[PDB]
Amino acid sequence: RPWQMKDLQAIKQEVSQAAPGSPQFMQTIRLAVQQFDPTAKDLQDLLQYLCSSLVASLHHQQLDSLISEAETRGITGYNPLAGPLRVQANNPQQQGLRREYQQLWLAAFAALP
Amino acid sequence: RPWQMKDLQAIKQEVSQAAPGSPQFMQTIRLAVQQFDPTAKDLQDLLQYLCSSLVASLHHQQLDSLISEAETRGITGYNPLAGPLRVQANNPQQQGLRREYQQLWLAAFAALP
Amino acid sequence: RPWQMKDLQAIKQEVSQAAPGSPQFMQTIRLAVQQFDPTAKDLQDLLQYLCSSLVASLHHQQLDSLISEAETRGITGYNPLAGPLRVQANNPQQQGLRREYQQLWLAAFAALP
Repeated sequence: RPWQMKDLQAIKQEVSQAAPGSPQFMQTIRLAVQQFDPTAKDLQDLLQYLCSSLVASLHHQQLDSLISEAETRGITGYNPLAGPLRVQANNPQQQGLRREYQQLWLAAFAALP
Repeated sequence: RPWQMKDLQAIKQEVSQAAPGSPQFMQTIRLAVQQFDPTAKDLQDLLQYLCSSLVASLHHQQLDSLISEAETRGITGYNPLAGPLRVQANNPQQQGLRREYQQLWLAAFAALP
Repeated sequence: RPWQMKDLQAIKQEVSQAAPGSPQFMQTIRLAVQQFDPTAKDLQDLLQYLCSSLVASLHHQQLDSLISEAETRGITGYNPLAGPLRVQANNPQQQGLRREYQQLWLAAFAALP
């Protein structure tokens, strides 16, 4: 049951004033993601929806660095021989992957300033 | 039948102006808690959405003290050999613990100002 | 079809300007009660939601007076061998008791001033 249009518009409107990485932005986005459990595809939809392309690029760089760090350290069930981290997360049989991807996404978003 | 994004958005918006623990906030939060019948996990999510980390920490300490006294006295449904009240309240077959957790939560949050 | 968050939040939204006993307050309360046909549980929830604790206490004094008067006089389907009207209105198969309780509720609210 991925978010429809109205859910995403409520999400966008509530955070009009707050700048990326602010506590309010992070709070609301954390609620949304932890309520809907969206795969990487849908998180990309949301990120391209809310902020500009510059913020998306910054987030992508930060998320790539975080993926490298937390994948060399180790992940509970990351089998990197069966596809990249993004693809495994989007599989609906890899709940752990979805959870870790969501946490990495949120950390990268919070790590702008 | 857990709450959805719209319910949380309405709960936060209706009480944006008021202060934590004000009679208005207490009315709305008590109604939500008594209506949706949530466990500890959902209550933690709601608190993270509503108030900042400072208010979250203060409520955490106050609720720790309240749960401390309550379950140190001894409660009808609490069996300390299975886990902390935060975990028993998350099992849907322990509604007594869930209601006690809800009431300790609301009282603790009301005791802030 | 017991009311959710949205219904009660509306009710309080349009019962915010007026004061208890005023024509608007009673209009809205009577409409809601006549529509959802709520028992004593939901009625007490609605009252705790709407007004301060002082007004709720006053209303309950008036309601106890009305209920005592009616039980002395006699109710069509009230059988005191099982429990008070207070508890007889929670059973879904006692529509008469529930509607009588709703009417005493509305009267006691209308007679506050």
